[PDB]
Amino acid sequence: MAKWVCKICGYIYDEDAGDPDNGISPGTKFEELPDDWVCPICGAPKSEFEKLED
Ligand SMILES: [Fe+3]
Repeated sequence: MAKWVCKICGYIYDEDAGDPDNGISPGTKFEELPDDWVCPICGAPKSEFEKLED
């Protein structure tokens, strides 16, 4: 699945991994993350992520 980078801190949201410690099971697409999910490292909103693809 896809990877998305936090443009602030460099954390990668990997859809295959999810973010279980913050309520997100593996295989959750970025677009399916709750509106108030934030970068687990720096707190940036979803607006500050970019999909890693061309
Ligand atoms: Fe971040």
